[PDB]
Amino acid sequence: VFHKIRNEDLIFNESLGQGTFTKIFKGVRREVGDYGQLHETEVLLKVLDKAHRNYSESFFEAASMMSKLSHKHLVLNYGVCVCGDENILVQEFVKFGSLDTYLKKNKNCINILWKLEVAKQLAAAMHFLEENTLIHGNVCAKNILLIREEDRKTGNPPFIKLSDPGISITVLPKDILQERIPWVPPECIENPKNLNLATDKWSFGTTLWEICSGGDKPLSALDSQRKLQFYEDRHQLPAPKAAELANLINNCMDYEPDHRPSFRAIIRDLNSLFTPDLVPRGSHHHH
Ligand SMILES: Nc1nc(Nc2ccc3c(c2)CC[C@@H](N2CCCC2)CC3)nn1-c1cc2c(nn1)-c1ccccc1CCC2
Repeated sequence: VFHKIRNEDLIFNESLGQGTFTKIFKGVRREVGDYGQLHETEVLLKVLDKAHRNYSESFFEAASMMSKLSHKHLVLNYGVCVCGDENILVQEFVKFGSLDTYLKKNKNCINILWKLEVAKQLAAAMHFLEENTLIHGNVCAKNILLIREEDRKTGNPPFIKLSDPGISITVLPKDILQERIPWVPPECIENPKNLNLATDKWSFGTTLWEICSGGDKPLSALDSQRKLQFYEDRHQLPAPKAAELANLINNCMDYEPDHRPSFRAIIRDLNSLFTPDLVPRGSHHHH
């Protein structure tokens, strides 16, 4: 049972963007808070598109996953609005918005440690889900939200959260799934109901690619037919210049689901990259 928030206690402000079958708005919620004090809080209002109301059950059940879990890297739910004929979730408003937009705007000022920190934080969230045997199913840079920017005055890192997964791929049309290549793994295009924990390891690889590519969208130049063919031909994404991160991307985007690495191993690989290696590559041989 979601906490029910009266529409009279919600003010809908600017559009903040859109997801699959959804639109998001910035809102203000009026509530009685701790100590009976009336407060106003910024909120995210996520509205299921009128043209997609048949997915309402999957829309709410996906958000309920994050009501049952509490973790510092997971977006908070506040409740649902009794907004008449509208299916509307009231969630935490993350100040700096989605990571894909942020990476694109700030691609000049983001260094490798920033990227490693964000990737390690996402891997920490995903290890928590893995340990709970829960499948997200929609890991992408758009669904990663930036709580706080890096503070170069102190060395403090950025801080991210992962959003709820939205409507499950298990109910989505094939045409939608094809457009979601290469986030949706190859085995889930024809049979999305076969998704498993290995699904999220593939998508994590794609998301790490996004992080390393300044918010480019992989394979955006390929139409749906050519995206399908990319999987038929067993291609990998183009390597970022950071070779060790290219290796991790590709290890996660293994066409064999059972060979994709655990999130514990992913975290280990990321952690190792924080320590500089000043020995020239290939020094085991003398010329
Ligand atoms: N929680 C949650 N806060 C937020 N803040 C947010 C979103 C957009 C902006 C801002 C904040 C302000 C910053 C602005 N910049 C621009 C440059 C300077 C300032 C950018 C605008 N966005 N956001 C969320 C976002 C999504 C899903 N969920 N939440 C989502 C999850 C699953 C399925 C579908 C969706 C819907 C779309 C993605």
